[PDB]
Amino acid sequence: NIIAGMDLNRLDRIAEHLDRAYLHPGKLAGTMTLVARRGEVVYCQAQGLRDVERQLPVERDTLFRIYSMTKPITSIALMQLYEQGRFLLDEPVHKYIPTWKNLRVYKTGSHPQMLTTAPQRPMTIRDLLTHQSGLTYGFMNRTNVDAAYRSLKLDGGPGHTLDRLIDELARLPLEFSPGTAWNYSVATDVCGYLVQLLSGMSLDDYFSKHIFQPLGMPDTFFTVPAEKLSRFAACYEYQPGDSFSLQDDPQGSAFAKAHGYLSGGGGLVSCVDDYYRFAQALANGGELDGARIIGRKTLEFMRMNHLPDNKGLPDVAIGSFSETPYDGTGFGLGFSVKLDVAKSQTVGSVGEYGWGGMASTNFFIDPEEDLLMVFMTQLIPSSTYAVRQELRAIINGALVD
Amino acid sequence: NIIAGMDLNRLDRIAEHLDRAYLHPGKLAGTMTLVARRGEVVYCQAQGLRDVERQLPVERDTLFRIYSMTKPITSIALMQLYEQGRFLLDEPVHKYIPTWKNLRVYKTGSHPQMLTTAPQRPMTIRDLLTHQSGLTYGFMNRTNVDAAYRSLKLDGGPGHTLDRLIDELARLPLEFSPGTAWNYSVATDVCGYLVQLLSGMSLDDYFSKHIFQPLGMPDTFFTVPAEKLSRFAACYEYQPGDSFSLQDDPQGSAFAKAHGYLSGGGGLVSCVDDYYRFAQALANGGELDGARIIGRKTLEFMRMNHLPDNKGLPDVAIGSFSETPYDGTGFGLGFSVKLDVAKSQTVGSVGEYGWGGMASTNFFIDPEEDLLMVFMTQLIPSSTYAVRQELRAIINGALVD
Amino acid sequence: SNIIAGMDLNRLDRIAEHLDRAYLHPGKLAGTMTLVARRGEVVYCQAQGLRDVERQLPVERDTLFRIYSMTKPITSIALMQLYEQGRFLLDEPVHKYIPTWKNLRVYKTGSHPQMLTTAPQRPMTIRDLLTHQSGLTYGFMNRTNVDAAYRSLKLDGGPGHTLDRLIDELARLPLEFSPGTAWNYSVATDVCGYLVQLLSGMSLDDYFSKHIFQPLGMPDTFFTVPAEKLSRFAACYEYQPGDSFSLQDDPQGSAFAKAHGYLSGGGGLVSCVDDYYRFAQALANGGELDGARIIGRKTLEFMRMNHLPDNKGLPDVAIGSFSETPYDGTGFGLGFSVKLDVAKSQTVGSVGEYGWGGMASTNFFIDPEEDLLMVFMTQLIPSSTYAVRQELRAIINGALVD
Amino acid sequence: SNIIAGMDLNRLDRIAEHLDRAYLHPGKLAGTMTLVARRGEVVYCQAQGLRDVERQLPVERDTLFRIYSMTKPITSIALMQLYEQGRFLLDEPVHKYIPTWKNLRVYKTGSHPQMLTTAPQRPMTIRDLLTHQSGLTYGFMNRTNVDAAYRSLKLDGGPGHTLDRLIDELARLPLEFSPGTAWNYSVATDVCGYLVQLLSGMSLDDYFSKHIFQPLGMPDTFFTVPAEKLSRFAACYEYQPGDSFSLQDDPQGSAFAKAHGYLSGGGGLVSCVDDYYRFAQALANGGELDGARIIGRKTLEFMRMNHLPDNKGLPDVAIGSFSETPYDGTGFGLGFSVKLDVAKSQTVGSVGEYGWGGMASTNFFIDPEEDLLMVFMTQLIPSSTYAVRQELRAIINGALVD
Amino acid sequence: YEQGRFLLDEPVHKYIPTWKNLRVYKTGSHPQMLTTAPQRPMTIRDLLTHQSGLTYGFMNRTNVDAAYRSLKLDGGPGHTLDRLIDELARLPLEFSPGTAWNYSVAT
Ligand SMILES: *[PH](O)(CCCCCC)OC
Ligand SMILES: *[PH](O)(CCCCCC)OC
Ligand SMILES: *[PH](O)(CCCCCC)OC
Ligand SMILES: *[PH](O)(CCCCCC)OC
Repeated sequence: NIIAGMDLNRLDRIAEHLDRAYLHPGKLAGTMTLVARRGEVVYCQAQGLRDVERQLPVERDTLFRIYSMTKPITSIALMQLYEQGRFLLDEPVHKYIPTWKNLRVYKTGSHPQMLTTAPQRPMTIRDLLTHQSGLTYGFMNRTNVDAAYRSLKLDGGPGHTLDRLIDELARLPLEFSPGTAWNYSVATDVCGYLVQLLSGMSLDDYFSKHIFQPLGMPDTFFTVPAEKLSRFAACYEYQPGDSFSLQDDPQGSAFAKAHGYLSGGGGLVSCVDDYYRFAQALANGGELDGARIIGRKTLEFMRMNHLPDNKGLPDVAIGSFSETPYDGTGFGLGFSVKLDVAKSQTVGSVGEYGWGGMASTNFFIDPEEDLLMVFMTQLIPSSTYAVRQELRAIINGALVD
Repeated sequence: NIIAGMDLNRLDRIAEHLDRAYLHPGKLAGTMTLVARRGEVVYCQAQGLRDVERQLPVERDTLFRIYSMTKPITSIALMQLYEQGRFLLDEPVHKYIPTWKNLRVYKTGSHPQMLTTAPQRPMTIRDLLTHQSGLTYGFMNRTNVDAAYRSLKLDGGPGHTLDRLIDELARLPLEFSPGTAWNYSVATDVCGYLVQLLSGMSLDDYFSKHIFQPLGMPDTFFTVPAEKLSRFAACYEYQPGDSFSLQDDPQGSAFAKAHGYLSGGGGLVSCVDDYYRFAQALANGGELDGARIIGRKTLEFMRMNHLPDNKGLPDVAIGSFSETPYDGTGFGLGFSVKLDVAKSQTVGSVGEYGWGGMASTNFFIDPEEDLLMVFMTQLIPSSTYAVRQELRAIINGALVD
Repeated sequence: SNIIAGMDLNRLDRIAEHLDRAYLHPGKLAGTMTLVARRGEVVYCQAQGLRDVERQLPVERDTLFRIYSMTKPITSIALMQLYEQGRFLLDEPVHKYIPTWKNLRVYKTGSHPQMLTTAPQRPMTIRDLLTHQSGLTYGFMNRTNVDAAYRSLKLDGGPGHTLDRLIDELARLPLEFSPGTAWNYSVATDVCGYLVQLLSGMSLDDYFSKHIFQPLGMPDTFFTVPAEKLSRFAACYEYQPGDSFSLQDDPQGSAFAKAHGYLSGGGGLVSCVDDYYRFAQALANGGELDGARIIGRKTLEFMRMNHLPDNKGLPDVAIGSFSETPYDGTGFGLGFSVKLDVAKSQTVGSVGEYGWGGMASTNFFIDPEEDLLMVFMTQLIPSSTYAVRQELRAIINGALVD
Repeated sequence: SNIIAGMDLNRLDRIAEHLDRAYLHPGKLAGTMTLVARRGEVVYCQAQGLRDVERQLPVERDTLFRIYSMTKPITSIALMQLYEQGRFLLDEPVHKYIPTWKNLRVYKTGSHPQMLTTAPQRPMTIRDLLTHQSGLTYGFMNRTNVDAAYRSLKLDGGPGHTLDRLIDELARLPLEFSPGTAWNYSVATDVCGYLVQLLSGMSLDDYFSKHIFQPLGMPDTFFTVPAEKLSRFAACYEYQPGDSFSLQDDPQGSAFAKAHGYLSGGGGLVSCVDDYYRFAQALANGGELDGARIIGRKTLEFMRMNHLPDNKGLPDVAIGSFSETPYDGTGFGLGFSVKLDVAKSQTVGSVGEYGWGGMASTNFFIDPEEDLLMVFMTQLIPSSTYAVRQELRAIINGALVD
Repeated sequence: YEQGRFLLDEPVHKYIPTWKNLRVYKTGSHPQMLTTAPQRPMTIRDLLTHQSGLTYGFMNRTNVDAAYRSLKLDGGPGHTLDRLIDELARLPLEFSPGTAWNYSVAT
């Protein structure tokens, strides 16, 4: 039983695996898994519960916090403006954010008496899109700089806005001279701020007009509307013993409020069908059902390794993206990119691109096989289980042409 | 006379060569040689005797000790379970064999007072499939560690079982920190033990159900059944003067008994037609006559060079696989892989994969030319003559398109 | 929507929107002429703003522009036509054809005219001339005592300057470095023009006319603007602080209107978008347009290769301003730049993209992977001022919808 | 417009114009025979000037030429025919077939016959012979005490010389270096010829005739010119100062007209453009011409690969004159040079272009990317004198018009 | 040296002008030896330390010492210092002065 060169009986191992290894033993609440090849959806399965407390099951239309899977959407948004001539990647950020002209590199000291050295060159927009800015994230919990992000709540918090992020970051140091290393950052939240600066629109309006309406994604937003809140999943966090506990109730969630923070880095709620339509648009070279969000050639450029000398993340990453899963994987303008299949120790193709969210949401596009996967669950953090590698083994196992 | 772009008159040089250089001068007892291209068998020749003492000739259906040619079959078996999500290659072995958690690297001393250092990282399943474990073989005869394997008879002997191997190896050191070198090992025997752990079946039953029955291989087994023992060849060993002497009588062979040792590394008896069906299945991307043993993509992954930085065996091998014949040849998940044709000093194609047995059995698959060869003889050891390189010269010489 | 040769014409309209919003309305450029072609079809052609601000005259399709250093690919084609006839080899020493140059030496120290020199490791070759690895320089570089000597002798141009004077003066000057060991943009292409003359027996304007302009149907390309075409000749502007510009060359009163006796293979030509399009399209086709062949397919493929050592980019070998970030991942062949690494260049495009530019902000490229090309004309010195040629690449590559 | 197989025949006429203007009229060469083929079709064939100046005899299509070192590809094919029959392996030691060579040692110091030696890291292999990494040399190298010993023993050729004498004398001489660690052009191909004899049971002239010349229809290729064909045999000339030449070998009373006992796999053959064309075309086709097969398609593909370590060019490994600029970006396989990097070579052509030359300025190449080939015949020693083979490449590649 | 008559870093060709254009051996047999330019001229310090690039006939290693032997520059019938200096002016050096050491007629 074969569609688009995929054995559907082999794809049934996905549901068998998620039941046996995660759902029955109580490691995940529930899952939504979609696989497509050559434009055809060949697998779509909801399993377990979206809300354990209320015994509500996962459905095709269940809404999920996709978190950092927001970043590819923000990256597409900014590259739409690149295609209109609005900026160049090698332009300094301080051309658009002049208060950032004299950013300096951390040397020593605690906030707010941090001493700094001059950088070799100013931060560029390419540095923002590739996380080579020298910016960081509060949750990194490694350096005095991310300690300053936490005391100023730059990851989010009451009264946080993009305007406050840009203003606070102007008076903070960088982990390193821009371009000389890689560190996962609020840089994509800054990219969102640049979409606003250049388009004249707030980020929710830019996304709606130039991405969600054209692709037919009616269930993707920064704020879950009151009338759709019944469909919104609960979020769970890891507990010792391979268990989980309630982390966010859908009723009385900050995702249900219009607080003033539009996070290009982690803000969006979506569903498997909406993210599938985004992913399929990219797999097609930027077009779905006569709507174009990006040029074929612009997207090809975003999918290239933009790290120096075709290095992988572990050759440049100062932190946790140094670890064995990211071996043979580079980074472009908002996507990871597989460079070396054997080195990654995971079956796949050179050029496989995608990203993930910290609640264990994942997607990839294999341009060699014209194959893609969207996986939705709500378990923080994504570092907990290697479910996204097991799914790659089963899905690549189902190719039979 | 040309079939599948091969001149059959040029292929007749095989039989002329094996007669002139080996059979008439009494260097080999007998040979069975098969060549196929694009799904079509273009050469099949039995020559000389399977049993010199009893004057019995080699026939198409003659049974041969294929030894280390068992390893690709064991590798396919374990990768079938990879495709079901049952493990990941970068997982530690001690996750499945917990007694192995505190394995350490040899420093100095004789068994049983060997001193050890901490390894930089624990052994992984990828390390087992690629012989980068730090495990070894008794017959290596190079180090105090392989001396301990010999005094404990871990290569085989009276009362030996997979359960005993895993138990003894838990109290022995490694030649080196896992991943940091290559050394041919009992690792594939351990892979067989993991097929058992994960499937719930003994290895002979897993092979029968998931490989031999589907491919139509009724003459491949760990134990030769009583009613087929008439077809079983004698095994010969090298003697000075380019001669040979009886090493194993087929009547009263340990291969005719069900002793308790199922060797994923060296145990199987087979015939040219059965191994042809396995080889042709691989050449086709894992399918023969509607039966699938492995996914096309999973097999493509096993055929890649899994050595660090695309190095050849001589750049990482601590032992005999360091020598000139293995120049320009890497190693994947149970197969050698040609990297550089000129450097190997042997005609062929980049990507040529296969392996050999210590009784001078050999097979290869050239994925560039869709060409393959199965060669059967019984002369220990395989290091004696370069017959497998002469056959490559003749076979590649017969391509006429 | 409206698609020609796999290009969305609505997406290509962003070119005109961009040049208006970013350059013309704010008064950074006087006027622009932009042409884009793919698979032999012109898919974009737009004049905007003024060719002469003082006289309120608009840019038209037929407006004539100082293309300057975009002369160099034409001179390079001319010399490679003679390579195809067996007249020289690239690894031959220049002094075989210019014997007075046999004892050229490398700058060590001193001011003109008491410059001390060292022996070069090897003599200058013709390949060194075509790739700017000669060790020659330009007066306008303003970096070294050697380019100071070029300026005091007016070797970039000036009253009574001829190719014969350049070759004679260069014989008594030192090189910035031992030939082949570095890259420095130079009068080398002016010397290439002198070699076209030596080998063909013709003056450069006659060689270009007979062997390139007549065959390709380029009637509006010349070293001297004829009296009867001077109405069509654009003014040249130079940058002023505040992202402004001032008159640099009045068309009526221009040295480009006189036959002053310097035929510059490096910077001399005046042309128009249609003439340079026909040259560019000929190259994109492998050296042929409408049955006329200016170069062999294979000879051109050879000119488009990276001729720098060890497949290095300009910043790994360039001693000067071509060291800077825009030329990262870009090499150099026989008269063209060549893109090596798209990500490294930080600009969308294809490996193999070739072309060059003029110091008045004229630019052209040919993408052989996409069979795409662009000719961009404006008159604003210097071209280092604005990154307009990168913005145009972003918009044009953005319009591909295959 | 004459176009055959994507080649402009008007552009190919530049060959004859060039050889007249640059070589024949000025008296640098006596005469030339030039053939060019593409996709199986001969597109150029021109005799020019004289085969014998003293007797005023012109060059004809059927003129016989000393092809010298262009013998080596034929000897290489002969030995690889036996590789295909399983008779040897490339990584086997030579001393397995020539046991007297087991204790060969590397030159340290001293003059013949009191040369001191060191142990080699490994014994010489057959791959070392086919790639000139043996450590053997040639008398005419005139660089080392070892080639001085070759000259005093006349191992390049001389009265009473035979292959049997070469193998016997070489057993008592040292190597320039430990086998595999460098490249030096050598008598190694003469030794390959000796191995064709050892393995086949036939003398080399009989092996060539039966297994190469008869099958391909090459009736005018031999070690000895038969009496009835001596009228067709060209004179050989050597360079004289002033770009002139002098008689080096009279065809009447030539050693090439005698059956002396020396069958040179390295330099012995006389042939003609048509015979060498048939050999070249057989190789361009993958080892087959008009139903006759001399070598397997795959075996030939293996001979055309770079067999130097780490994909190095000749200048990265060559101890001698093949270190110089013309061999930049060129490697070496089993009897052929192989182009690696077109730009680096400074000569138009394709990656994979293979061929070789003779010391009397005979040359051939096969471009497998363009399915193009050339055979060029003249008699002017030495081939290092003029760059005619690079000029011909420029004109021939210039004639591609698809 | 102590009387101020020369300095060690002075070129030899200051005192032996025929030696100004000495060149380094590349290839060939005497008397048709091809040569390359040296990086710097031979100095008196090079003579006193055997870093000249000169050699001795008896070395029996190179084509250059073969030329010394056929010209009997180590000694023999009619040999004088005047003949050594005259013959050495027309011979190549084993290497560019200063870049190696080779025991020689330098003394
Ligand atoms: P992403 O899911 C991080 C985005 C949101 C973090 C703010 C608390 O990382 C993979
Ligand atoms: P294989 O044939 C080794 C098989 C196990 C032998 C144990 C004595 O090695 C190439
Ligand atoms: P080109 O436009 C240099 C032309 C010569 C100018 C001499 C005054 O440089 C990019
Ligand atoms: P070949 O033509 C060398 C032939 C041997 C010459 C014997 C003196 O070298 C390119």
